[PDB]
This record gives sequence, structure tokens and C-alpha cells, in this order.
Amino acid sequence: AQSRTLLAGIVQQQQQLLDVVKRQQELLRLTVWGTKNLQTRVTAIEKYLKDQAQLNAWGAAFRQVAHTTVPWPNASLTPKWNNETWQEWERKVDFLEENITALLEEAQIQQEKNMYELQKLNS
Amino acid sequence: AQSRTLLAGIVQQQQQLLDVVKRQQELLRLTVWGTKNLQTRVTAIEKYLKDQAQLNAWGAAFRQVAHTTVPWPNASLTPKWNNETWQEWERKVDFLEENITALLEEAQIQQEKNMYELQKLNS
Amino acid sequence: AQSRTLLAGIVQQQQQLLDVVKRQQELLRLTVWGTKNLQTRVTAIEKYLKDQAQLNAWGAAFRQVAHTTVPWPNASLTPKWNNETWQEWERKVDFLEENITALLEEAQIQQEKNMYELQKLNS
Repeated sequence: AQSRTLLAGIVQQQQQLLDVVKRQQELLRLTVWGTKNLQTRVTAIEKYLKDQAQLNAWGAAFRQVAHTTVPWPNASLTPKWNNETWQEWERKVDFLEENITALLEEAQIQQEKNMYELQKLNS
Repeated sequence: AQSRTLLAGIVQQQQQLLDVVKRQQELLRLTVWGTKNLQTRVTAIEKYLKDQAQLNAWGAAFRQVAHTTVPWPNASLTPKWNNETWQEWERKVDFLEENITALLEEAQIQQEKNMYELQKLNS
Repeated sequence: AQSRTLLAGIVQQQQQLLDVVKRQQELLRLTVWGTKNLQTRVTAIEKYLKDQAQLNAWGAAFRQVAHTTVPWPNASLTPKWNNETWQEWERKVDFLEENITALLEEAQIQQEKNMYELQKLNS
């Protein structure tokens, strides 16, 4: 009179939920790539911003043998405050990622065991 | 002596977990919109960067009837390398999204069936 | 002849899945911070873009006591269309976040109850 058939469905439902959770993990990685990719473009833009500062006044002098160049900084480069804070951000993802992998590995071992034990009841 | 009341709670817990997973999917879409929205702003910025290149030296000549215009490229536009790679990124999200929807649809059909069978035991 | 040992494993598997889901929530917050952080950098860049517009032609005149300054807008600032739309984006995350917390709180109360009832069967 045991509801093993019902347990088989419940145990299977957990497996399907585990698979979807894993998919979210891979989808999250794709989103992280887009954000980082934008930063690479930003670095290229700072460089061009610097080139402007070089552009100030050309030929602004026809009775002098000199050219005035004023390369005043344009892109505010972050050396420490963002870098140190950004490293912390990347690291937290690393600890959470490692933790999720540990739980997933345990769920797989346990999920297989739950199913293996179920087979023994009706093997 | 069967623990159907306990199964009712377990089956219900799976339904609540399924709902939260779905919420993460919608939340993920909102995050994707913010990243893409930033790219649209970036495209507008490249345009203004191009306008600078046009600015070089105005009136830098009062004894000549000519103006020196040097529109040297400023924004490095990505035609293929990023576009081809970005398309792949968007596509992987598409295949993972389609896969998650398939698993969710199966979980709903199965979740309802697990509950429907439980009612039969105590209907 | 009841499979309580099997239920103990199934109930435990749900707890492990709940923990991983929570981790995704915290990981999602880190991703949101990176996107917003990029916007702060963008605001700094608009400012420097504005400074360029100020740079037009310096010393472009040695027989006149005047300087031509043309600060034509450079960064297209979004006052309403993006702000109003961005607020909606942040708000939807707020409603989904609040909803996920409610479901998580119910799952914890129910998860503990499912385990508590199981102990009674074999306490």
C-alpha cells in the first residue's frame, strides 16, 4: 500500500528542479561576460578621450614658430578605489560559485542515492 | 499509517521552489535589459566622439582663406569581432532560456500530476 | 515498512535546493552592482565629453583681442525617458525581490515543519 509510484514522481521532480538551477548558473555566467565586455570597450574609449586632450589648438599661430599643445587629462582612470572594490566583487562571485558547486555535487550524490534506494524497494 | 499529510507538505514545498525559480528567470531578464540599455548609450557616445575628431583648429588662420579640418576616427567601432561574438552570447541565452521553459513546463505537468495522484489516495 | 529513511533524504534534498536558490539571489545582487557601477563611470565620462565641447580654437587669433569658445553639447544627457524607464526597471526588481523573500520565508517555515513532523514519526 506504499505510494512508491508517487515517490518516484516526487524524486524525479527534484531532479528536474536541480537541472533548471544548474541552467541558471550557466546563464548567469553569460550575463557576467556582457558586463565585463562593456568594460573592455570603456578602456578603449578612455584612450580616445585622452587623444582629444592632445587636440587643443593647431596652426593657431602664423607669426610664431611654435604650436600650443595642452593634453589635459580627459578620462578619469581608476587605479585603486575601483580596482580594489572590483576585485572584492569578483571574489564574492568566486566564493558563491564554489559554494553552489559544492551543494550541487552533494545534491547529485544524494539525488542518485534517493533514486537508488527507491529501486531497492521495487527492484 | 501512511504519511500522506507529510507528502502533501513535501509536494507543496516543491511547488514553492518552482515558483521562486521562475521568479529568478524574470529577474534575470531585467538584468539583461540594463546591460543592453548601456550599449545603446555607448552607441550615442561614439557619435559624439566622432564629432570631436571634426573639431581640430578653427580660425587658426587669418592670412589664408582656408580652414584645416582633421576628422581622425575617435570611437573604435566594432563591425565583426564583437558583433559575431555578441550574437553567439545572445544565442546561448536563447538556447538556455528555451531549455529552462521546457523543464518548467514538464515540472508543472508533473507537479500537478503528483498532487492529483495524492488527492486520489485521500479524495 | 514505511520509507521514512527515504523521506529523510528527500526532505534533506529540498533543503539543499533551497540553499542553492538563495545563493543565486546573492549572486544576482553582485551582478546588479557591476551594471550600476558602470553607469557611475559613464556619468564621469559625460562630464569630460562636455569639457571637449569647450575646446574649440585657442590662440586661433593673433590680430584680434578675442577668443572663440564653442561649448556645443557633447554628451546627450537623459533627463526623463531613461530615468522614468530606469526607475520602472529598478522597481520591478524590488517587487520580484520582495516576492522571492516571501516564498523563501514560507519554504523555511514549511521545510522546518516537514522535518519536525518526520522526527515525530521516528522521534
